[PDB]
This record gives sequence, structure tokens and C-alpha cells, in this order.
Amino acid sequence: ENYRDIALAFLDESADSGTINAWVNEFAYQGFDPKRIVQLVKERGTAKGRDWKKDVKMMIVLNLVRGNKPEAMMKKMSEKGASIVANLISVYQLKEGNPGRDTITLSRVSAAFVPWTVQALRVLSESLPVSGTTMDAIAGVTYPRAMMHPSFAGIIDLDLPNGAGATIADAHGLFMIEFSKTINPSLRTKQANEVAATFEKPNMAAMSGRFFTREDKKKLLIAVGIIDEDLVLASAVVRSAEKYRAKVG
Amino acid sequence: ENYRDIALAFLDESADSGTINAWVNEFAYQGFDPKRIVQLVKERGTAKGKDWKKDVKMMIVLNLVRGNKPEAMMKKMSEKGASIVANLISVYQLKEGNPGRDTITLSRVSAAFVPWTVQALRVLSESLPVSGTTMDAIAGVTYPRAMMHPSFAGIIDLDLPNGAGATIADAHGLFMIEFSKTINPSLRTKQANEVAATFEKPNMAAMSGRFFTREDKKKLLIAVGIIDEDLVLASAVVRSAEKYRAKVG
Amino acid sequence: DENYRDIALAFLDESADSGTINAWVNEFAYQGFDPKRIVQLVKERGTAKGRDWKKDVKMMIVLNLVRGNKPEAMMKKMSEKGASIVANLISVYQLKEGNPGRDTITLSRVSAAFVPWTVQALRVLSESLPVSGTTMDAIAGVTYPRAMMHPSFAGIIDLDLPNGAGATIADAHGLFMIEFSKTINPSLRTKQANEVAATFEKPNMAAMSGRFFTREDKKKLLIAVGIIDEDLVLASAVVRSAEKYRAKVG
Amino acid sequence: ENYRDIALAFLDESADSGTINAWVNEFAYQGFDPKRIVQLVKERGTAKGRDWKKDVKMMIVLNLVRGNKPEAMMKKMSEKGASIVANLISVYQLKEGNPGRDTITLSRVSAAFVPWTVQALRVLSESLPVSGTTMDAIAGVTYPRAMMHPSFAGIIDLDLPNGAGATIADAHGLFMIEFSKTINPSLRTKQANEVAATFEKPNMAAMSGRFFTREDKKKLLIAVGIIDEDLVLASAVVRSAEKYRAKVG
Amino acid sequence: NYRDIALAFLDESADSGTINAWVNEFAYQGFDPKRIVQLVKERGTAKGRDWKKDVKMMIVLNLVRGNKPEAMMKKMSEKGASIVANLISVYQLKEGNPGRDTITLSRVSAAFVPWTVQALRVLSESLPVSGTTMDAIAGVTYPRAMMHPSFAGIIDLDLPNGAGATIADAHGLFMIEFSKTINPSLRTKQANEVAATFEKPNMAAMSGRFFTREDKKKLLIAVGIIDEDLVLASAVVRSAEKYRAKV
Amino acid sequence: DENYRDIALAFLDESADSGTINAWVNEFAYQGFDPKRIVQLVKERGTAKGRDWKKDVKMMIVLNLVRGNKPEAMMKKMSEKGASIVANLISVYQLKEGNPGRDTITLSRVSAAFVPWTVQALRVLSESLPVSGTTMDAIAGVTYPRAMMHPSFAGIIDLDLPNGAGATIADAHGLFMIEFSKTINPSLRTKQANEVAATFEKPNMAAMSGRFFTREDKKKLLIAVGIIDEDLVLASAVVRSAEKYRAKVG
RNA sequence: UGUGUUUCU
RNA sequence: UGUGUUUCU
RNA sequence: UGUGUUUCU
Repeated sequence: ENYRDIALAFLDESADSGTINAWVNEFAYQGFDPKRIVQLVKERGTAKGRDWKKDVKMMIVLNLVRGNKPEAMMKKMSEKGASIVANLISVYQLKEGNPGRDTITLSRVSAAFVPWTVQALRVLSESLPVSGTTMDAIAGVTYPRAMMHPSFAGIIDLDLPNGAGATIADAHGLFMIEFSKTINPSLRTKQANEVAATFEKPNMAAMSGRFFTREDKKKLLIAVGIIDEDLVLASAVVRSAEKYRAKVG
Repeated sequence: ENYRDIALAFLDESADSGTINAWVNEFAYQGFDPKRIVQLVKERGTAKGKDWKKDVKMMIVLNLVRGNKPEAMMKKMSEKGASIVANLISVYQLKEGNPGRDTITLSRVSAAFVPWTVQALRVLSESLPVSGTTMDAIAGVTYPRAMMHPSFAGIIDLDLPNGAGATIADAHGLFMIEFSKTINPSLRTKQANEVAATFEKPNMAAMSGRFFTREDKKKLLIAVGIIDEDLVLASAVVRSAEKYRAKVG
Repeated sequence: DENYRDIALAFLDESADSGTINAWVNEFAYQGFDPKRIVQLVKERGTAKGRDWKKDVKMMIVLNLVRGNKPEAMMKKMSEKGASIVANLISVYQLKEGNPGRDTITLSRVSAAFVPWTVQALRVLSESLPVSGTTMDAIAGVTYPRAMMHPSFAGIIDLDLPNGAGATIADAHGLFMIEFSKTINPSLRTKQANEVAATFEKPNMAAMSGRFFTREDKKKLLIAVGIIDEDLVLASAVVRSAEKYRAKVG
Repeated sequence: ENYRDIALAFLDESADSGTINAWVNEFAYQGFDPKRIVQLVKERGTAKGRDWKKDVKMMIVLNLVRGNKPEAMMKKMSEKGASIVANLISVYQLKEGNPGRDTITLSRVSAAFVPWTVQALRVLSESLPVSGTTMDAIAGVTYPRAMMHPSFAGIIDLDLPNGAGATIADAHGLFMIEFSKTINPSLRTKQANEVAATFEKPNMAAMSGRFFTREDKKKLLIAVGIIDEDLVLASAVVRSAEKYRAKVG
Repeated sequence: NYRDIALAFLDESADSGTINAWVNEFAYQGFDPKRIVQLVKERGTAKGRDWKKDVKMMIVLNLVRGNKPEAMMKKMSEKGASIVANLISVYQLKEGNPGRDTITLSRVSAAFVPWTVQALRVLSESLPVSGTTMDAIAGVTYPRAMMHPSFAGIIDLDLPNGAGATIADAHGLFMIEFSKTINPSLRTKQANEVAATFEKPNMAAMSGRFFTREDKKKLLIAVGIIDEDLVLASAVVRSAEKYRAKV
Repeated sequence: DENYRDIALAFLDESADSGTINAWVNEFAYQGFDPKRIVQLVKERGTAKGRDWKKDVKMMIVLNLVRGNKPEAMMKKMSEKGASIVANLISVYQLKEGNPGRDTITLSRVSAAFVPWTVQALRVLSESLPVSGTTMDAIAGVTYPRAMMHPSFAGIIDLDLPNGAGATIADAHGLFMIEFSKTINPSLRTKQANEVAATFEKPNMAAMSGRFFTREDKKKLLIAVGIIDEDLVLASAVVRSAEKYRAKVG
């Protein structure tokens, strides 16, 4: 009878904006942060006197065609290329996976510098783990090259009008199942929705990231041809999207 | 033919629908008792010489921005914040998921102390998994910040005149479908009505809660702008409600 | 000695005493689940505590129909008013959580032994059951007989009813049993119908072939609850539910 | 080579159907030898100073009412009965299922000593998994109690004049389909012909058994009322037979 | 430098005699029908047996009971078990995991396949997979000669017009059924998954060199798989397309 | 500190010359092994143990031609004499199997690095190969060039020969490669010829695109082994095998 | 949701 | 490719 | 046949 009144008294209990926001800052998620990624890449690069921006491009291209394990890939590479990778590992302190807060990986570089990643994909389509022609056969259309990497999720605005964001996410999901199957063979026998379950949680975290503003994402999506000035989706996107919904439904 | 004739006689023994339904309601599943929650919080808090009212606020904010998994959220948190979460776990014996009624979770604190939860939402709406700006885009209007958590269902009086309670419930459902879609991304490809069915049962239990009286709920709904002293729904609420009904059917 | 054919043949003239044989049968017979023992123990333990034990049976059955078979567990997810009642029921009847022995009482056992009342409560509780009546109504093409919506119904099935009526009733009950088995055991939800059926048909057969109720007892029960009429004609809902079951499992 | 020539010349080597079929019959699968069973029972029984003939009777009755799983049936039995079953397992080395021919099971005892089994059935027909009253309802008449066990097949002479053996076999099948349906409830929803196929093979092997001669079988069938001294079938047998054929096709 | 070293191997000696001696040292050594027949003949004559008759009995034994003689005696009439006991004794039959000098029933059936392939015409209904079962799986009456793994030993994959490939396909139709019956864990698996369990030792059998190509041609004709003009029997080509469709 | 968001967005309008990027792709491209490194390690490890390493190369090649690329496994089915020397070769050359790093020696890589000898050994032991020369003679309409009867032959193919003669030689080699792939991997036997060709397209291309040997080196090799004459004219059997291949594949 | 997984040549 | 796997009655 | 199994909210 008084436990009810205790709870009810919290109506008049102080909800100080300042103290609440300080708690939020203490409790907030701390780990993956594109801000931290670019900061560390820039710092470590300039400390060794590198053209660090050029190193980013090379690290992204390296990531797009070889994956996320630099030490391993050197053992299966020409000496000319391996020597370059050896340096990239040295200055940027590249790890093979299981990243911590201050850890830099090739995936993280591709994700943080996605506005360039999304441009390189237009050129590398046939050298990717899943080729563009393979995706072109899976979709009924020429699949948008910009989407052919997990990092694309970072520029998706889910709140675009008329469910455009959802449709873009669907179309990207079509690539993600194929990508997930190629780098994890144990998923190749699994159903579409089972494969989707393996990526949709970190994928959602990427799409709901706040590194880029909504206007940043809109500009990126337009610049790379997913959507136009009038926010109209390209047909390849909507047709790839319905393929995805059919597979998982 | 003695013990057999006894059991056989139960055919003519009474099965009154009203008497049976009374038992069903007694024996019905109950996730937790809010009354027991505020009791245990106050008891365990004072026993350690803590400003337990302040700890309630912190646990609520922690719940709003990080969810209901205390041990897991510390693995991705600033050292400062994780330190105080560790304390809260210690003194309040915080567990995760859906344990017994004598067990405290962050989710249950926000539900039991909802008259404060509902005020904190007015402050940190942009730090939620689903932001206030997102809800503003989904509804045609500014979505009432107080509704932006499952614990809001606890202050809903379904027996308000003219089905105003059902309207408020629908307006809250507009948020709940979006919230469910991000914390459980597998639901993103499901129809709105299918998503609504995933939280129908616990949401109903919260609205049907008798911890707060109808007058208590009425006062809460007025104090937070859902309804006025004349029991008239805010325009944004009726808007969000009809958006919801059109999504669901 | 070593002519073994003649040894076996001589057992023709060997004594087959009815008295001694029946005594062996009594020693060797199955001993475990016994509705007679259940009702006896419920009645004894109830009157020893001065309870309206018949009313306790109804409450224990309703408790079983809506919450399942684990009383200690369900108290942790129940109002204090209800939990206090359950606490008493556990105390006087010595309710266990499962793995019953010969002298063990469980909620399932109460529902099974006192099935002539269980079968009446189901008419009223249909929407509060783990599998609702409306859910079964959608699975069958018809309004599924509420009386069958519990495993204990198998105890009143007479498999020897003329014209395979008993088999048809068992089929219709099997339609509910797959749904019930899937809800209380999630690991079966991905399995095929006949796989799920394999999980229950052995104890289910033991229930149908039980001898607690006579054939005339079962006939009366089945009529009283609407499965079959005075002329032993099956209700259409039963035969249509039955063919759904045969289709799933075949 | 010359070894190649040797293998090549096997092409010219014969393959007489009669000679080959003789080998098939020799090498054919044999579940157990009844002869070996009565031997081991008498040997192991006398070696422990037991009334082994009496133990045979108990094992048969035990087999008729409890089946073929000695260790399992003791878990649901009176303390008195389980005590003597434990003994029987000890002295006769009882196993379950289908082990080697040098292994005793309760099922094999009832089969080997069928001239007694067939008499016990006349006494305990209401304590069987399928009762005599049940069979009375399935047939239009009183079903011959002697047929109410799979071991009855051991005394069937298939080479009786006018296909009387086949008629007796069909009458026995009327019980066998019901017996199979209760001990293996998964078969309850199967067609009668499908159920009959589940026991066709071992039942045939029992009827084709040559442990007993035709004269031995004839004497057994007469002594138990299946047929008279003039080799005329009992009316209930021909009845049960035509009931069976109509069920099966 | 290193390039010139490699390039100099052009003028390095490739002596025919020494190379062939290395080949002989390095060559596969294990399963060899020559060794099988040699050992069967030697061990048989050392005990004064009609060893050729023993081969037939061992093959028939293999076709209807499988590859585990000690085990099958425990489920056999005393008359038959006594015979098997002798066969085990003189030929030193093992239960599996054969070494170089090991004789198994499978090995007898494989080495003496020109007789094995004749016995199958007679035993079709006593096989683990019956002829009528294979007749229902194929749309036609499946060639009895193919209803055993040992048939692969007489397949000439180099027969003109892909006839050899077609014969191998038709045999593959039986092999999936046979593999499923003796290994229950494969019964839930897809056709190509089951095929993967046998196609490696199966290929070793087809590419064996015990029989010449003309030996195989003669065998395949004698047993009706193909005719004098090397035309395939329709049952073979129809069984083959069933197999290709499954996998 | 700094904007960071702007630094990232800046990369949208950051350069992306196709030629500069493609140069990086070729540097960073996957490389199975370096033939140069292989002959180095063979000579170094061989001399360090006082061995006729040139002779060991020959034995390892012959071993590779008749037994494949799994040294530990092949010893389990080999004469005691042969297995004894294989054990040595594994020891001094540190032989591994499959596709390990570029600093690792395999039998397959020895045959590839020392292909000017491999190509001569094939002329001698063609009937001891997994696919025999007589088999290839039946598949082609003519006597199939023995020098092509191994994947390592691709290492001496000059694709930039005039009149697409390089492509013709590659196709003629492909006639063998489909058959070789079908026997070492019997699962491919039921696949279409074009599907089989796709299984070895990538490593075969890498071998032909190898720059370990110069065009003049390849030309001299191809002439010395009869694929082409001093006037760069294809042998008739090669053009035959090539058109057989194209008709199989499409 | 917490941004992971990085196969084969 | 390396010639294996041998179920249930 | 041996009368078991009792999920998630």
C-alpha cells in the first residue's frame, strides 16, 4: 500500500538534465567507433611520416580482395605486395581480428572510410570474394557495386521517407548472405534466414550508427547512385530487395 | 469399483465457468510484482547505506540506454561507468532476462519506478536505441517522448472513456514495433502485425497491472501530456494511433 | 537327456495350473502408474489434513491445465494469493515436479485419474490452455472438441469401439497431441508430424489400453462429453480432425 | 599376366541356380536355434540346482505379460516379482532384443517351449497386452486363445492339405496386427497390410522352422483345438482368417 | 641465376631405365587383384581344397551377407556356419581394414568379378538391395550385373562416345542405394552427399589396370551391358539419366 | 580535437585513378608460390645435407607424377624400399602437402619449378600416370603430346604467341586437364566439360601468366618438346586436341 | 541492436 | 583417384 | 504398449 506510494513519489523526484546526461556518457556503448578508427589511422600514419590517406586506400583495396587477415595473406602473396603489407601492419598495428577499443583492422578501415570504399567497389567488382557477375546472376539485375561489401551498411539511412531505407537494407542483405557464405563455409548448407541471422545484429548496429548525419548518408547514397536527387530508388535496388525478402520470408 | 466409482462420480461434480476462470486468474503467469521490486530496492539499498533513490535513477537511465544485460554491457563501457554498474549489480543483486518475481532486473526497475522513467525519456530521447527524431519521422508529428519505452504500458488505463485507453495503447504500439525491430533485427523483415504479436502478451500484462489505480494512471498520463485534465487526447497521440492501425490492419 | 524335441513336446502334458499361473501374473504384472493408487493417495492425504479434497482436485486440475506440471516453479510466477494456495496443495498432497514413482502424486496424475472432471473443465478453459481452442480450431478445419485438448483424454478412449470408431477418436486426439507436445518441448517444433507423434504414442497407448475404466465406463464418458452419441455415431468434428492427423503423419 | 587369365576364366565358370540357392539357404539369416535354447536352459538350470522346467514356465508367463526386456520390466514390478526375475536373469543369462543364437531371451523361451506357452495362453488371456475380450470383438467369434502370441507361428504347418496352413496363418495374423499395433503404437495409423509387412519376415521364419516335424505340429494344433483329428479347421479359425484377408486385401 | 638453374634441367639426364625403376619403387602398393587371386589360390591349394568352388561360395556369401564372416556365423544355421568357419580358416578371412596380404569377401568378389557378375543374375532378390527395389528406382529393369560394387572393376571409362561414363552413371544409381543400406547414417543424406562417400574408391576401381580394355569390353558384352557394336542397352542409359538427375 | 567525420567524407572526393588502383591489385594479388624461391630452397636444403639435389629433384618429380601431392599418405601404400627414400625427401626438403605458404616446398611445386625436366619425364612414364597416354590418345583423335600430360605444363605456355597460338596450346592442354581433374576428383565426372574446366581455370591461368620464365625461355621449351617448331608452327596433334577441347566446352 | 565472422585457389 | 564402408531381420 | 515430457511469456 506504501510501496505504491513510494513509486508514485518518483513523479516529483528530480530528473536533472545535467546529471542524467553525465550518466548517459558514463554508461554509453564504448568499442567500435569510426571516429576512433580515423583518429588512430591518422595519428599512427603521421607519426611514421606516411601518406596515410594513400595507405588507407591500399588497406581498403587489400581488405576488399584478400579479407581481414594481413599476416596470413602475406604467406600467399608476391614479395612485392607482401613487403607493402608488412609495412601497413607495422605502422597501423593491424590485427587479425577480435578488435578492442584501440585496435585497427582492415574491416575497420573499410568501414570508417566507407565513402572511399564505396568508390573502389565500382572498379574491383570482379576481384571480390563474391564477384559482381555472380551477384548479377543472383539478383535479376545488375547488382549495385556500391553495396558489395559489409561497410555499405554504415551509409544506410533507415529513416528515409517511404521505407526507402528499409528497401536499401533489403537489397544490401541480398549481398550479405552470399558474402557470409563465402567467408564461412559452414553456412553454405543453411537456409537464407539462418544465414541472415548471423549478420543482422552487427549489421543493424552499423545502420543505426550516428557517425554520419542523415544528410551525410543521403549525400553518399545519391553520390553512389543508390537513390537520386528526388530520393527515387534505382530499380536494381528495389528488385534486389524483393529477391531478398522472398528468400528470407 | 470403489476408487473407480469415486473418480466416475466427478462427472456430475460441478464445473462452473466463473469459479474456474477465477482460479485461472489466480494461477495465471506473473512475470514480476512491481510492489516487490520497489521493496527489495529500498531494503537492499538502505542496508548498504546508499542513496537508493539516486541508484534507482541511475539504473533506469542505464536500462534506457543499454538494455537489460548488466554483465554484458560492462564489456563495452567506459571504465568509470562500468565501475558503478558493478556496484549496482552487487548491492541490488541485478540479474538479466526473465527470472523469478523476487529478482531485480534493470527492466523491472524502469517498470516499477515508471513515474520517473517517463520523465527521463523527456531528456535522453536521442540516446535511445530508437531515437526521438526517428519516431518523429515515422509519426507525422513529434512523437511523445514519454511513450518511448516498454515501461510506458504500466501507466495506461485501458478503461478510459470512449476507448481512449485503446487509442493510447495503439500510439504506444507505434513505438513498440520500431523498438522491437532494432533490439531484435530478425523482425525487421516481418509484417507490422507480426511484429506487434511479439510484444502483445507482456504489453497487455503491463497495461492490466493493478499496482497503480486508475486515478494514479490518470494523474500520470496528465502529468506527462498524453491527456489533459478533461481527459482529451493530445493530437500527436491520436495521430500516432491511426498510423499504427493502418500499419497493422 | 539330449533328445530336446521330446522334452519340449512333453510340456504339452505338463501342469498349467490356473491358480499358480494367476499368482505369477500378479507378481510379474506392471506396477507403477495406477489411477486407483492416485485417487486413493489424493483422498487419504487430503482427509488426513481435513481438506475438502474433492475441491482440491478441481483446483489441482485447473492448475495443471493452465500452468503445467511444475508447482514449485509456477509459484515464482504467480500472484501471492494464488501462490499461497499452491503452497498448501504441494504440502498436503506432497506434489512433485516430475519423475514420479509408485506413490508419487503430480498434477498430471491428478488430471489423468480424475479425467471425468478434467474433461469438463476443458469446455470452460479452452482459451487459457497452452494451445488455445481457437488455435486448434484453425489447425483442424472445424471447431476442435474441447474435451480432447489434454493428454488425459486418452484415458477414456475405447479403442475397441465398433467400426474403428476408437481408432478415429485416437487419431483426432493425436491432432492435439502434436501441438501440445511442440509447445511444452521447443526442440520438437522443427520436427515433422510423425517424429513428434513418436515422442508421445508409447505412453499414449498405455493410457488408451488402461483397464481402470471399463469399456462401458468409457462409452458413457465419450457420450457425456459429446465425442460420440447414443447410437455410437461420431461427431463430424472428430472424424475431420482425425483425417487431418492421418494426413500429417502418413 | 597369368593371374589375370585365371580371373578371366571365371567367366566360363558355371552358375547353376539350384546349387547357388542351396548356398543361400545355408548362409541365410537365422535369428536363433530353438534346439540350442532348450539345451542352454536345461544346462544352465541344472548347473544351479534349479527346477528348470518350472523356471521355463515362469519365464514364459513373464514373457507373455511383460515382454522381452528383463532389466527394464523390473523397474516397474512388485519387489517380490522383481526379486525372482533378477534370479532368472542371473542363472539363464537373459538378454534382450535380438542377440546371437547362443543367447537366451524371454521371447525365445516362449518360442522354444511353445507346447507349454500355447497352454498358458488359455489361462491368462485377459492379462495380455491385447486381451482375449479385445480379440473376441475384432473377430466375430471367440478368438482361439492359443494364437494370442507370436510364438504360435512355431506350430503352424504351412504344408497342410487344402491350404489349411495358410488359413491358420491368416487367422494368426488377425492377432498379430493388433499385437503389433499396441507394442509399437506408431503402427496404429498405418494400413492393415502395412502393419502385416512389419512381422511378415520373422513370422514366416517361425512357420518355416523345422525344429518340430509336420506330425509334431499336427499333434500340437489338434491338442489345442485349431484343427481336429480329421484335419478340419475350427469355425473360429476360418472366421478369423477371412476377417484378416478382408483387412489386408 | 635460379632461373638458369631450372632451365639447365632441360639438358639434364632423363634416363628411361632409372626413371622406370623409381616408378616401380614409388608406385601404389595395396589393393591388387593379382595378389588377391594369387593368395586365394595358394592358401586354397595348400589345404587341398577345390579353391575355385570356395571362391564361388565366398562370393555368394559376400553378396547375401556382406563383409563380416565371424559376425555372420552367429546368425546362421549350423550347417552354413560350419562351412564359413572353414573358409575363414584356410583363406584367413578378415572382418575389414585389409592390409596388402589380407583377404576379405569384398576382395574375392572384386578380384573374381567375372564370376561375381554372373551370380548376380541369380541372386537378385536375396541382395541387400533387391532387384525389384532397383527396378522401381530406375524406370526400367535395372541390369543385375551392376548390383554390386565389384562391377566397377570391369568398367572401361574410355569406351567411345562416352559409353563408359554412361555405364559408370548407371552403376552409380545402385551404389547410392547400396551405400545407404549398409550405412544407416547416410539414409537422411542427399544423393550427391552419398555419392561423395563412394566415388573415390569407385574411381580407383574403374581406372584399375588388372583387366585390359579389351578384357573389359568382352566382359561388358558377355553380361549384356553393351553389344557387339558397342551399343548401350536402354536400361543402362535410362538408369544413367536417373543418376545424373539425382546428383 | 579534429573533425574526423569530415576527414572521412573527404574521401568521397578523394582520388581513385583506375590505373594506379589496378597496379596495387596486381601487387597485392594472391600468389600460390614463387618458383624462384622453390629452386632456391631445394638447392640450399639439398646441399646442406650433402646430397645430389639435382637427382633428388628428379625423384621428387617422378614421385609427384605417379603418386600426387600427399607425401605422408602415399608412404602408407608403397613398397618399403620406395617409402624409405620418400621419408628422406620429406626430411631434407621439409615437404608439406596441399597449398601452404610460398616458403614451403611441395612435390607439386617442384614439378612446376623444374618443369623443363618434368616435361621430359612425361615422355617416358606416360602409362604410369593417373590418366594414361593411351587414354588421351583415344580422347584426342591422335597421339596426345606426352609433355602436356601434367598441370605443370602450363608453366611453359606463352599466351602472347602470334595468331593466338598460345590460346590454342592452352586449349590443347585443357583437353588433358579436364580428364586429369575428373580422375583425381571423381565427383566432377558427372559435371559438364565447361564446369570441370572452371575448376582449374584460375591456377592454370596463374601458371601461364607466370613471369619466372621469359617468352624466349617458353618458346625454346615449347620447341624443344615438339609443341611448336622453330618457325612457331603448331604441331598437328596440338591443333587437333585444341578443337576437340573447344567442342567439349563451347 | 553493440559493428563481428574473413573460406578455397 | 588409392579400391574402402557391410545396417535391419 | 508401461501412462512420461511441462517451453516461452
